Amino acid sequence: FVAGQAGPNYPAPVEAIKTIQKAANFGRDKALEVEAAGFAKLAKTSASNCLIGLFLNDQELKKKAKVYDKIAKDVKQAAVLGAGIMGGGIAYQSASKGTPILMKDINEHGIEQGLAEAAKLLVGRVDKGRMTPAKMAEVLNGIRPTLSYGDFGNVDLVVEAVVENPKVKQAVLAEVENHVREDAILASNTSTISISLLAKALKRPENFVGMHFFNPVHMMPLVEVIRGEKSSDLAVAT
Amino acid sequence: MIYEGKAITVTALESGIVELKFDLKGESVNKFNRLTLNELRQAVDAIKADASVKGVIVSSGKDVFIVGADITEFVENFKLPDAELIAGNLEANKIFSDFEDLNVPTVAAINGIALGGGLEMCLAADFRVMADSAKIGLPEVKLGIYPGFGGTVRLPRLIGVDNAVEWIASGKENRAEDALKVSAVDAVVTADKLGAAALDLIKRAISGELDYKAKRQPKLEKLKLNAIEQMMAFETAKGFVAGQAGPNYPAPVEAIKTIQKAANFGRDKALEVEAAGFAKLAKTSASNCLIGLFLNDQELKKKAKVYDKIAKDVKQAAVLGAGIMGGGIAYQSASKGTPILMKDINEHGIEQGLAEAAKLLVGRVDKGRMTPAKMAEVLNGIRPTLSYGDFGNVDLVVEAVVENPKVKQAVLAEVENHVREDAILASNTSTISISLLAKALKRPENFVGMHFFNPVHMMPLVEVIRGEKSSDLAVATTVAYAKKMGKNPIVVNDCPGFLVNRVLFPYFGGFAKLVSAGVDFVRIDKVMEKFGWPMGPAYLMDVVGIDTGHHGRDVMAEGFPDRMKDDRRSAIDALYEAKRLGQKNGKGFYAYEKKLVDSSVLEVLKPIVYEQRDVTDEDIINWMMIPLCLETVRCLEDGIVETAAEADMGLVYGIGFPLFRGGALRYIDSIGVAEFVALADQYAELGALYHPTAKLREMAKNGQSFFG
Ligand SMILES: NC(=O)c1ccc[n+]([C@@H]2O[C@H](COP(=O)([O-])OP(=O)(O)OC[C@H]3O[C@@H](n4cnc5c(N)ncnc54)[C@H](O)[C@@H]3O)[C@@H](O)[C@H]2O)c1
Ligand SMILES: NC(=O)c1ccc[n+]([C@@H]2O[C@H](COP(=O)([O-])OP(=O)(O)OC[C@H]3O[C@@H](n4cnc5c(N)ncnc54)[C@H](O)[C@@H]3O)[C@@H](O)[C@H]2O)c1
Repeated sequence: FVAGQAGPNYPAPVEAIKTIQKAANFGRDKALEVEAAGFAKLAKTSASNCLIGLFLNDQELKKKAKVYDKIAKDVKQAAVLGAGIMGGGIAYQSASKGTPILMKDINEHGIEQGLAEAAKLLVGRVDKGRMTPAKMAEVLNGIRPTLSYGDFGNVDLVVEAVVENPKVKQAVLAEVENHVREDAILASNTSTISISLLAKALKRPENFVGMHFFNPVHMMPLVEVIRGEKSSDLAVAT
Repeated sequence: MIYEGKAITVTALESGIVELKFDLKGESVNKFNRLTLNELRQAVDAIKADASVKGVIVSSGKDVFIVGADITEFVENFKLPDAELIAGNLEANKIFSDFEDLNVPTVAAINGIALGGGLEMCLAADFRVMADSAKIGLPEVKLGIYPGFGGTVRLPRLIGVDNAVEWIASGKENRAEDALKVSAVDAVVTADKLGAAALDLIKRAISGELDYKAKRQPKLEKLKLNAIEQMMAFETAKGFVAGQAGPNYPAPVEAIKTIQKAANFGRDKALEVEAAGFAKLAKTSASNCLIGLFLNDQELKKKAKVYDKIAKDVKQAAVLGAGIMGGGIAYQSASKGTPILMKDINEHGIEQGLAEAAKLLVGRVDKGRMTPAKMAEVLNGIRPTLSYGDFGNVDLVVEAVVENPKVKQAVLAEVENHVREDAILASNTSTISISLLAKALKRPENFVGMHFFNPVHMMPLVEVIRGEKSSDLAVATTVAYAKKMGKNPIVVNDCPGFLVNRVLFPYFGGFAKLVSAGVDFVRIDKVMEKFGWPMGPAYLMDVVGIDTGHHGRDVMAEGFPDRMKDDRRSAIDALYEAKRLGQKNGKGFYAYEKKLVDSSVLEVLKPIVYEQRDVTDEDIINWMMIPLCLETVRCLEDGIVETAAEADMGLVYGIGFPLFRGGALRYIDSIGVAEFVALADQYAELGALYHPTAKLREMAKNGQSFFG
């Protein structure tokens, strides 16, 4: 079972079994001798020190992370400019964790697709026994659809999910910076367009950075925080 | 061909099999009128002689299969003497019986809706094939009667006593899936394949594969149940229905008592029991009343087609409020498929709105009545907001702001600047004039009144108030948007109290007088709830709230001083001045800790008890009904409700008028327009609220009635 879901590359998983398999007829003493014997064998394997290195790198990361939290602001009101694929996903993740996120779009049909897939996910688990409907409601209440920037009055961070087009993105982001606060942080989700370029449109590029999510937004872990030449430390930290 | 009528065509087919199709040329649907019964009669006698016949397949040429006969013919038939009516069914059932005793395999191809006699027709056959997109049922009880064409005889023996009692006592339609489970149908197939389904089945019966003689036997003999089992099977059924229907509707229970008698008889004697009871129910002073509602319904539908010619669909609704009424209106709108906005000045407001709007959907999901996938859709339609930024494409707005003319004018006016010009505005006020709140807008033409009730998701009625500056399109749009939310809209001209409220208080006036007359209110509402009312006058004042019934009184006073003014102190005042405010406060006529009689009220109602006049029950009924009815009469003469049918249905949905009585106006007809006038003079010593009108007295002389 393990060999088919782990791979011949990870010795530890299988060695643990072989160990228990040998001491299957011994007492505690002889069992311990089999335990330590295998422990030494794994402590020298190449997969060991590497996995150990991963966690070794994890610590350094969390340490750097703590440096950000010293100036980072807690977005108590998020907002995304889009829906459907990426827009809806970003609106989902934000709500699923406890962050009222807005869903702005130029057409009603767009907001439809956004809420559509954002619903198939929650219900997709309730119809299996993994989430309480009471929770599905809370999540669906955090997401607030809109066709105007009238509710962006208190957004702490905006994520642009508009189509890949520098010309367009500049007109959009610029239009948003007029409604949002001045301390508010803007962000782009582009994957093939320069941030430093999309930043020359804003009148306050300091509060602009890059937040690159992946497809699907609710499955992929990584979220690159791109820093433009005009980006500030606070913008990135946030 | 073998036979050819104007509603039935019997065409021959392969292997001797012959098809009997129900196709009423000229009309849209099929139904057992006087003609069809005669043509089917000849059709059977034709197949009964044709020796080349090897099987019969009953089909339908129209969309639906076979629905109930014309409602108009029903009334005409339910006036004939009991002896003549029984003979009408005794000979009717004979027709279907002959098709049943036909020495040849018979199968029905239910392609579409098969209700009332339609299903009874199929029951006569041996086998039954149904299209998955069809529905079958016996909605006979929806009129105060039960299956008269052998329904109460063949169904119980085909699908079992219990299942039969349900299908009959409820009169609900049944989907394809459920129809097969109870064996009401023998097989379900796609629409296109329904044809061969019948043909293939016939051949498998003729050859002997499917013993049709044995499958037909069950409904030609006594029930299979034990005597002991029968005792329970019926008594429990009776006890169940009687506890969820009420002693006011005979049909539901009579059906059971019928099946209970024929529980040991064959088809013949069973039919004798069916017809016997059918005649008994056809004469009840409840049956024709329910039938009256069916008529009023048809009148509303025809008028409905009028508004549906100038009403723009509301693909984007929006309400200015939340919490109680605002949240409800936002719920109903979304629950039916209409993205509705929720505007509010403070965030806490939107909180309450979405709160209760959530406890409703989740309230059903946690019971197995709604899919979470649906709960999401509904919660996605509701779009909270604190600004008018999203009102750019709203087709209709409903104001749920607190009762305050000054405020409502500032709000509505502010909205008209953001919404389009063709957009329709509306008010949900219950104690404020629309014509007054309309003088603030620069386009009063697009302004009307949409009055919902509490709770918004429970109450059916939705009055469509029309201001002096209101347009026909504005009204029509509101009606359609109301009907689309699964409601029952009825246009009402702007006036203090409108329709429901204008009749509710004069009704409460009789209550106030009773209390002041030393009449125990606990007894009063016990006679009213027995009369048919869901909740008695007293217990009703608590549900609505004394503080509410008090303000509403003042509104009706300044509105109709000539007959609705009062200078004395009623029990309504004794409570408002005793911090007692109803169910919300936990203190009214009863104590609400769920409904107890507390003697701590006697010390408060003393200042109201004037005389100590004696009184029976029949009096209480008149001390209450006379005012309500007479007022309804005025709401028709003065020119408020366009018709009499709409007038009654307005109460049937709003105040919850006893269904087995038809309504306020029809109630007068039940007792007689002329006799009612005399009933008004006997208690005329109680004010103008008990004095008939010059028009009510006149029509009482000509013998005319409201629904003649
Ligand atoms: N292929 C992928 O799935 C993928 C992978 C990685 C990154 N991305 C990033 O995602 C973004 C594109 O998002 P998508 O995949 O949902 O595209 P999409 O075409 O699926 O959806 C575009 C949405 O943006 C809305 N929109 C467009 N212009 C708008 C404006 N001016 N204001 C408001 N709403 C507007 C549209 O109405 C629509 O709802 C890009 O930045 C792209 O680099 C996509
Ligand atoms: N007794 C009842 O329950 C009952 C029965 C019938 C009809 N009504 C009608 O219902 C209405 C009262 O509504 P309610 O029960 O929600 O009152 P409420 O006091 O419970 O709630 C008022 C809500 O309206 C919001 N509001 C106030 N002014 C606003 C504005 N300008 N724009 C947007 N939102 C605004 C408030 O923030 C609040 O959320 C009245 O018209 C009343 O006649 C009530």
